[PDB]
This record gives sequence, structure tokens and C-alpha cells, in this order.
Amino acid sequence: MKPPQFTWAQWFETQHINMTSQQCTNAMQVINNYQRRCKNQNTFLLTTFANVVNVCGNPNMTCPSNKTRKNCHHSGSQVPLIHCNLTTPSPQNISNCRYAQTPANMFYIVACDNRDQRRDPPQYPVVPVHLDRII
Ligand SMILES: Nc1ncnc2c1ncn2[C@@H]1O[C@H](COP(=O)(O)O)[C@@H](O)[C@H]1O
Repeated sequence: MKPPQFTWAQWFETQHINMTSQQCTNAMQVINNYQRRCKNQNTFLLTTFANVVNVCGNPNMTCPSNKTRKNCHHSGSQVPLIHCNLTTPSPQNISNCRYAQTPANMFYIVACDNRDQRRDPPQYPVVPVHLDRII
């Protein structure tokens, strides 16, 4: 449930790269306010968008969360990440959702696709579109 103004890569960045606060409850307001639902789980990779695009250059692998897909790519090393867990669901009032935060150093697996021709910048022809797994 991506908001229509974002490409998949832009939505990927919004959910997994641009952690607007080191505190999950604050950071998740962005994601939840965009998708009009409190996400149960969300990982913020403490890495850069360009770093992930280079992970898209790594050898293709089966997506562990989406077995029929072969458009995934494994990071060559562990990266710091913050994982946000829903601790206070609030379906009838998104703004009151609260999260716990778990810091960790793990690998990630991203699905990558060619860029949205009209809205994604030419600079990156291949872009991350889904965070398939942290492992
Ligand atoms: N064009 C795309 N190719 C692959 N995955 C995509 C694409 N657009 C969105 N996704 C993400 O891919 C996930 C799983 O795709 P699938 O394996 O086909 O079910 C979804 O949860 C989406 O977030």
C-alpha cells in the first residue's frame, strides 16, 4: 500500500533509509501517516540509498520472503539498523501508535528493479524496491 506520489524506490527510501528521528515512535509517524495504517514492523537501514543501489549490483538471489522472485540481492556485509516493533496499535488514530526500537548489525536482502521511467531520476537505472529480509 504505497502512496501514489511515490515510486517504489522512493517508498523504499521513505521506509528503510530516511529515518527522520532516531526514535522509532517519531520516525514511524511518517510511514504510518503516508500509508494510513500503523505498520507492524519496519527496519531502518543505517546506510545510504547509493549503498543499497550498489547492493542491487550484487549477484541475483531468490527472495526468501517471496520465493517465486529472483530479483533480490544480498548485502556483502552486515550494516547497523534500527528495527521498529509496534507496541501500541491504534487503528482508529494512527498518531497514537507507539513503537519499541531494537538496534542490530545484520545483513539485508533487497529486491531491485529498473527505475520508474517517468519519476525516478535517471542517475540510478536500477533501484531498490522492497526490503525482503534482514538476516
Ligand atoms: N515491480 C516490482 N518488482 C518487485 N517487487 C516489487 C515491485 N513493486 C513493488 N514491489 C514489492 O515487492 C513485494 C513482493 O513482490 P512479489 O514477490 O511479486 O509478491 C511487495 O511487497 C512490494 O513492496
